[PDB]
Amino acid sequence: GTSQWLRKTVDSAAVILFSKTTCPYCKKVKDVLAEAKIKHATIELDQLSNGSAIQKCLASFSKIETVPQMFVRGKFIGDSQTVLKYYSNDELAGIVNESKYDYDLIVIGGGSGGLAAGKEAAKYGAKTAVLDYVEPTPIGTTWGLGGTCVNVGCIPKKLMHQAGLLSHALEDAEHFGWSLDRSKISHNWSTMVEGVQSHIGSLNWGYKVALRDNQVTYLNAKGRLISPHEVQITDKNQKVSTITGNKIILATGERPKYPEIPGAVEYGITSDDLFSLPYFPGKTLVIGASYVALECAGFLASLGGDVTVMVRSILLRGFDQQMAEKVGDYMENHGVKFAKLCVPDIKQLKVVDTENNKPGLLLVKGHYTDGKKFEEEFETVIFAVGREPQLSKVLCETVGVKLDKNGRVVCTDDEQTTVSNVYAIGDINAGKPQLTPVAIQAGRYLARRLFAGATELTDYSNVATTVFTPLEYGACGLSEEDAIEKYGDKDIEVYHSNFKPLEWTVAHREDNVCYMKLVCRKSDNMRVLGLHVLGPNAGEITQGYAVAIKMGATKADFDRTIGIHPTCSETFTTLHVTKKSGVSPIV
Amino acid sequence: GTSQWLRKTVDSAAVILFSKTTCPYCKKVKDVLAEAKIKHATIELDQLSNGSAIQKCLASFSKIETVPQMFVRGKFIGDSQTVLKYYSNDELAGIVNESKYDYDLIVIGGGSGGLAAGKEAAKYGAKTAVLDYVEPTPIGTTWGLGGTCVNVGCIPKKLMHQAGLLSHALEDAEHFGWSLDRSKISHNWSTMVEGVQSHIGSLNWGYKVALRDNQVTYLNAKGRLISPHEVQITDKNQKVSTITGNKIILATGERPKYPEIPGAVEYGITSDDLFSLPYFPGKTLVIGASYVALECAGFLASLGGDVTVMVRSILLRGFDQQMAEKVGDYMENHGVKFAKLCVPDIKQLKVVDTENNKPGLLLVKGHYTDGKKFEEEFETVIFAVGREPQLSKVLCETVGVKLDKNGRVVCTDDEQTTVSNVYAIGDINAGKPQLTPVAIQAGRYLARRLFAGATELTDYSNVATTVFTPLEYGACGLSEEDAIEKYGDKDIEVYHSNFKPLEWTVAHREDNVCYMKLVCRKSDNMRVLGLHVLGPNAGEITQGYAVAIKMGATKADFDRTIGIHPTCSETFTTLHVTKKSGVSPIV
Ligand SMILES: Cc1cc2nc3c(=O)[nH]c(=O)nc-3n(C[C@H](O)[C@H](O)[C@H](O)COP(=O)(O)OP(=O)(O)OC[C@H]3O[C@@H](n4cnc5c(N)ncnc54)[C@H](O)[C@@H]3O)c2cc1C
Ligand SMILES: Cc1cc2nc3c(=O)[nH]c(=O)nc-3n(C[C@H](O)[C@H](O)[C@H](O)COP(=O)(O)OP(=O)(O)OC[C@H]3O[C@@H](n4cnc5c(N)ncnc54)[C@H](O)[C@@H]3O)c2cc1C
Ligand SMILES: Cn1nccc1C(=O)NCc1cccs1
Ligand SMILES: Cn1nccc1C(=O)NCc1cccs1
Ligand SMILES: Cn1nccc1C(=O)NCc1cccs1
Ligand SMILES: Cn1nccc1C(=O)NCc1cccs1
Repeated sequence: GTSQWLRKTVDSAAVILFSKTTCPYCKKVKDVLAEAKIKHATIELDQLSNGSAIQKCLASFSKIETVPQMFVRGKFIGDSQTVLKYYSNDELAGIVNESKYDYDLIVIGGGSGGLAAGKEAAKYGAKTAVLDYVEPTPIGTTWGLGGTCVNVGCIPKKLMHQAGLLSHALEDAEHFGWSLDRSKISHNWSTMVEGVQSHIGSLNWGYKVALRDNQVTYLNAKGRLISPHEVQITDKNQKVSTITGNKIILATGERPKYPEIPGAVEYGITSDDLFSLPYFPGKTLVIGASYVALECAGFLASLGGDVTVMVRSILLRGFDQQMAEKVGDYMENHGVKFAKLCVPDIKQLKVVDTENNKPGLLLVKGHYTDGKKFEEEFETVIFAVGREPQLSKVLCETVGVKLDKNGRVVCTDDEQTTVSNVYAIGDINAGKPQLTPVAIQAGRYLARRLFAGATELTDYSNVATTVFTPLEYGACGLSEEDAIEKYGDKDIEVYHSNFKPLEWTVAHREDNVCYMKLVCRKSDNMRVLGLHVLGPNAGEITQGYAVAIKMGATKADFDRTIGIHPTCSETFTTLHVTKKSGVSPIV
Repeated sequence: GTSQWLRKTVDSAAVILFSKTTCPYCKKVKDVLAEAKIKHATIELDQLSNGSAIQKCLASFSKIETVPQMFVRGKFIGDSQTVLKYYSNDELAGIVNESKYDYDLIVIGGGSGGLAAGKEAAKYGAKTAVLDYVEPTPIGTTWGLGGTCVNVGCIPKKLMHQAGLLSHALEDAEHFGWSLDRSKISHNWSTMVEGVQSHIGSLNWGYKVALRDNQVTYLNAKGRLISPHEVQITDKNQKVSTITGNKIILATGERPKYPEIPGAVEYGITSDDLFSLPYFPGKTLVIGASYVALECAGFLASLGGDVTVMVRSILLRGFDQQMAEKVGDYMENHGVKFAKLCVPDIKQLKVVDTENNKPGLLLVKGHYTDGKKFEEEFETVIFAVGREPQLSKVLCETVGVKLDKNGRVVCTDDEQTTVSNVYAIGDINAGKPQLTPVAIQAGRYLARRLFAGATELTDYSNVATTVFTPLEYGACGLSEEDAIEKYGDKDIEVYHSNFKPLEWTVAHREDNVCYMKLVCRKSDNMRVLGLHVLGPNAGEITQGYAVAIKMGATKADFDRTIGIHPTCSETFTTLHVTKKSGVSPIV
């Protein structure tokens, strides 16, 4: 119980001090450690309900039951007198740096999860290295430190979404009294990309400064785990060497897939290339139906592009399908064309004009599910048909780390793999939501358990999401069809309503396109199982409700809470029309 | 408790049917009442906890313990045979329509609370009248049905706020690649007012249609309660008559105050006049420091006005003063001038030019709090120095309804006045938050208790707010200073952080102006006592957290909930810097 926790804490902490808030001897040790610039974890036994028991259990390691007690990498170092002896004799530095390994922690992968984990571990005195390398895309695209979200993901895509949203802000402004003429205004792609890339570059730099300031070793090198404690590194001159670490965190993420058809790799691109592309894509085909495919098609259309989406079966597989259809219907009414039930079988007509900064030209041939043919010309073809890890590049099979059928790492609920000192976080952790805030929380909480004696786990249930399509879609919890599957139709009640943002009235926008619903369980006091909203600022709307759902909110909790007026979100506080009543949700 | 409840429900309901969902005899009576277009409340006993005990208590009125049983204004009417007997003999309509009074409910005042109460009561078969009259402002301004929020409050001010926000959207668009030149674009006040007023006109019409479709009598007439059941009405020709009603709801609201100084009434205006003003205000002085004053000064500055605010002492008295100061400093850096610690002692230099649609010119004289004098010319002067009811207009003193020292109605926790059949809701209910969603909930919940046997009360605690200044300010719960006063500084912990919206990066806006904090009580599991946020879309951010605070959220509930990325709201899910630690909150 307590004895198994304390044994795990002492064995894996790099430098840790067992202490009491009221002890002047403990303050003296803390003061010396800060002078020497020795970072460490601290456990204050008068803050724990069973601190009395823990302090007796410490004697099993040190043969004493007093505070303070200092440990380094599993070894009792001393009490107050002994630590001060080592300091005044100039022996303490060499003691706190003694290790069987080069590093207490090696993180393979410098993205959302890996950077968060490495910074948190270094705070408690773990000597840490972060490895990051970006394998170039087929056309040669590469980028800096920070991972998929920072460089080719959430950050550039929401900036480009905002450039798209501003098109409708320019339109609205005339109705609110401003003198501009929207039909006379055009968009400059390269000016936008330059501004987006300048911000990304400031993030690349900020991460390198943060690692430097936390005393983390950053290696721009590709890592491969060749045994439980050995990592082979290849640098930018193909120099190969080996470094060793006590704990290993795998955090290498995923990359886009291509279909196995002629011309796909040679002549199409992916999201990896889009966010730094030097020319406007022009007339564009997006192949796929994920949130990546629809978000990219959406902003390209708002920026004035001629955009088509090729859909194999359905939009947004895995999300609530009533909401997915409403998302696509809005896109189609606002200029995005859809080739439904269709797959591709890519021919090059013109090479990309790198001189004049212009796209090439491609012939796309495909077929509909009934066998009819598809054939049309496009300037750019973007593939958004899923993402995958490539761990047979990071991980020698002899190490013994178990992978599932999709190539992701099978982990315990505390991120441990089948090898005791090796852990995995982020998109490569099998079965977990693949989101930046999840990877960050997992990485921070893991570092605290390894190096500061924490026990708290990451909670992966009911994590909210937002799809940043031209009209945004926020969700938290089950889809309506998943709720009915799990509990049966007779135990599910759905409250819903259309709404119109007040901002849309003077601007003469649509009356009954925005929509929201709560999916509830009758036999469990009308517990809210899932929340869904389509409208502007849907991520801001959804976030706060995610705390209430974590807390077990019921329909009655929504009813008794008062709305803020005038807002979109307040419509959730007065819902009353059920789907089983058959009454229209229009307002 | 069961027997005194049923007594109160039967005496109060206009038409009510006690029923069971499984009974075909009940179904037959429902369809007869529907065919007859007789509206009524229904109590399904096979869905209540103590439904078996109520069924037996019904015999004290009807001498039967069986179901269905229908009652009209306190009298038992009959079972299934007896009701069809009345229907077959064409006796039913005369029975359901017999009453001592003209109406079951008279609502005095057709604003946010009054219209909501009237429509909900009519749902249960209560014969209802709604009286509304708008007394003109000193310069003669008047408007249509719907109250302060609809015509001269939340709706027009947030539309005008949006027109102001679009000026900075026009500025941002250049940085995101759009080809306009903000510096050559101007704003037309009269075009914006026409769009705003056309939307308000559609709401006036919608409310009249809604009342007609619910069989509610709408009288555009001034009402005066002269006895507990008698309302004297004066129509548009000052024809005076009297109508009678069983229950009365006072819902007459407030109007702006003027200071007691020369020239104020003659030459100044209030928010009542601003939202339909036919000329641009020009160089404007706003006198006051309430959320009304700051919201109005805010959008006038963003439209291009030369705007000054004259402040007697502090901004936003009653709100968290750290947050109020941040609100005002942002406004001062973005064009609003402030005349601090200053009060007015108004002279007319030019009369308003109603023909050429031009403002007049005024000389304002005042003094600062030490002794220096204030003297400057303005084209428009706006007073926002509080609001008050004038219930002497509405309520004869002899009726016996107790008012407080401010002229508001003293009520019980179920809105009852000191006269048993008279109730008050909305801004005139003493001590309650003066907000439109509060008035709507109160009115709806009260109507259900009067006419459908409901017991649920309106919960007035922890009601969230938003101030729609140029940078918006949302809050739910206690200010920091009120928490410290209530519990003591050692029992309060405050977590806080600056943030920067992602949308502001490419647009080159400010790094550390947006700000958020959680005020928590240490000795109660670090319960969240109050939430505060300064930033864009603050009302959408705050709303969802109000449900969590209503359910008693702690800091650990915020910690275990995962963020949505990229949003402003997600910063609440990872707060960690305490005020007590002294660490900087900047990003
Ligand atoms: C277009 C797009 C949009 C997205 N939008 C959002 C959004 O709005 N919100 C959201 O929450 N999520 C979004 N995501 C998902 C988000 O990007 C991921 O969930 C997140 O980046 C996962 O972080 P990670 O640490 O697991 O991996 P990554 O961020 O992918 O980091 C892994 C890093 O390790 C490097 N690496 C790989 N192999 C090696 C090796 N052998 N040695 C060294 N380094 C190596 C990789 O090059 C990379 O730099 C989006 C993703 C995409 C593609
Ligand atoms: C500028 C401004 C901005 C505001 N912004 C917001 C906001 O963003 N959010 C928010 O929640 N609240 C806001 N409010 C507050 C909101 O308007 C009020 O809380 C709400 O309107 C109160 O509703 P009510 O039913 O109590 O009264 P009202 O809506 O004022 O309705 C009362 C009606 O009764 C009429 N009446 C008066 N006497 C008589 C009589 N003798 N006979 C017949 N009829 C009579 C009045 O003319 C009026 O039409 C704002 C207020 C102002 C002034
Ligand atoms: C069975 N399994 N599948 C994946 C991960 C595991 C597991 O139990 N790992 C925990 C360990 C403790 C010691 C060494 S590994
Ligand atoms: C008041 N309330 N709290 C919870 C559910 C309800 C409710 O019945 N809403 C009524 C209407 C909302 C919008 C138009 S009518
Ligand atoms: C009149 N009445 N009938 C039953 C209950 C009441 C009542 O308490 N009225 C409200 C009050 C306001 C101030 C003091 S009491
Ligand atoms: C991870 N977490 N969950 C709850 C509170 C925290 C925390 O300590 N936040 C760390 C940082 C936030 C922003 C920059 S560093």
